[PDB]
Amino acid sequence: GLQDEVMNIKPVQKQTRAGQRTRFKAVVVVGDSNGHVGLGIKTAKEVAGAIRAGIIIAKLSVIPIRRGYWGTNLGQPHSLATKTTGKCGSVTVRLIPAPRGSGIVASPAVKKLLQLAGVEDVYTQSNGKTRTLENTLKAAFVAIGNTYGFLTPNLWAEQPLP
RNA sequence: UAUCUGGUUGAUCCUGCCAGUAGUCAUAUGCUUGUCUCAAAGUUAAGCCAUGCAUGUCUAAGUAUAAGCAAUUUAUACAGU
Repeated sequence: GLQDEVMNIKPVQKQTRAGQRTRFKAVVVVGDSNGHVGLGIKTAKEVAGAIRAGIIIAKLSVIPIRRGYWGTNLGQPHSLATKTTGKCGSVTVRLIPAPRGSGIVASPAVKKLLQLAGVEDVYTQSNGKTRTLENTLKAAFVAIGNTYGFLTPNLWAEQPLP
């Protein structure tokens, strides 16, 4: 089921005549919890506009992930596949699958990517600068997925000819 | 298996130093001061030290205080070898 969960805003000050106006740069993470996530950021005048702008554009940039059973475990049960590192600016996000019962251990940016992907038991690490709007979230989205980042290892054999 | 924030700007992103968040100490100081168990308690002048105490024990190593000889002390059923 599609869950919209809001991360944060910054109040973006623009200098204009007589005084400043505001604009809001909103971050909303979409996900299914079965095995899809969604990245969306856009701006607007008000907070009420910016949230809706981040909601809709996240449903374009939908990423499948290999988690869960189809029949047999084609995705890893309640965890990520392998480990993946990924840079995006002066920012790195690193990942590791955990055993079951651990729960979702992560930074508050990457946490709502993982739980809305359905990924329960993981440890998650960032290093360096953490710039939450842009860099860590972009880095985590290119690290977590199937189209980006992870491969399972079944699809690795399916793609060549046996 | 490792999550950073604030301060150089009109604003932004880097570089970079500083300040703060944590855990710890034979502890010390301000303040308040109600208990217990366990553990610890001169880091400075290996500086100068009063007084009392920290090193003794055996008579089971011997003559063997009879036979013979001064004085004093202790023990007993009687000898007290």
